[PDB]
Amino acid sequence: ARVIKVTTKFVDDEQTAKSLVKVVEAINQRSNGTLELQLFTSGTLPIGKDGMEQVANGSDWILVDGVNFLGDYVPDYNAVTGPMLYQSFEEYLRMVKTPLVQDLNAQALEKGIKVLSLDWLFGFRNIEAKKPIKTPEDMKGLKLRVPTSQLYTFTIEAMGGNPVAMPYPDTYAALQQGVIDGLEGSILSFYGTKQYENVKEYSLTRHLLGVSAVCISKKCWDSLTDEQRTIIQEEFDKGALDNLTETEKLEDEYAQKLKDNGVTFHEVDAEAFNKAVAPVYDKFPKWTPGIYDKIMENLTQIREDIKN
Ligand SMILES: O=P(O)(O)OC[C@H](O)CO
Ligand SMILES: [Zn+2]
Ligand SMILES: [Zn+2]
Ligand SMILES: [Zn+2]
Ligand SMILES: [Zn+2]
Ligand SMILES: [Zn+2]
Repeated sequence: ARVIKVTTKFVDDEQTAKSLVKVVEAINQRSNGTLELQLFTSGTLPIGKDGMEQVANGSDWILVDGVNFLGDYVPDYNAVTGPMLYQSFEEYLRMVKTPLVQDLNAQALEKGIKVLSLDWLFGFRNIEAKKPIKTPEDMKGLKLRVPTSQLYTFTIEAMGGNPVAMPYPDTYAALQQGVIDGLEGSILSFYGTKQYENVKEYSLTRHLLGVSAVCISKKCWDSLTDEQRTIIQEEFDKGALDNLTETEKLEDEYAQKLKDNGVTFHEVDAEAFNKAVAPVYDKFPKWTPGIYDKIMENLTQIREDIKN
């Protein structure tokens, strides 16, 4: 039986990790004993940059982490996941299916990474701090934790704050010791990881979309049989779907629990933050020329169809 390590940042309480358990269950059983996927959560195995380096280098390894980690190999990914880019899940889910992004998946395959899915949404990310934010002026001074990614660092700097890059498992201690003053993330993350025990003011900037890619090494993928590739693809797709509808169901429920734990939700000057992050799109030289303009062309098209 072929052992494949599935590694992820998500703690056991988070929806993504709950969905991954079902996915591994199903894949292992459908393989009639030929595959043994093993799920490692909470960053117990390498994640982010160290995780993807394993995928890219041919390991028997599936990584479930941000789309931004694909971008260290195929730069255009960070543009497709830009700040204030999407207003809804459906906008992103459709962008992902365009030939523009399917081409990105193939550039990634040149690099040793087989992208199985970009559909593992977990929500729009907001400020989790100790003061309300209405404007970028308010952000001034705050040491805010960001994921280890240029896109997140640049975005938060552009919003007025001082980004401090670290993997999520390091956040709790950083908050306890005063190294950081807050962080950012979606409702499901906020509640799932219980950060409301440390920070009570939640400001709705909706700056980025929290979204995981699911990636397996080209070398392992190619070495499998046809039936095994079918089973793995089908089950991660069914998982993406489970994860998505659970996320849509839980956001409302969780926000109410967050309020019951003394979290106050704050509205933001949307127009201001929008003008504030616009320079982030001019901060990546390795993007293919005109990528923002082509993204916008699809996004505009996608929006028209949604209205109709
Ligand atoms: O995207 P991250 O790195 O901030 O982590 C979000 C997860 O919900 C935390 O386990
Ligand atoms: Zn566990
Ligand atoms: Zn089961
Ligand atoms: Zn749809
Ligand atoms: Zn307020
Ligand atoms: Zn520009």
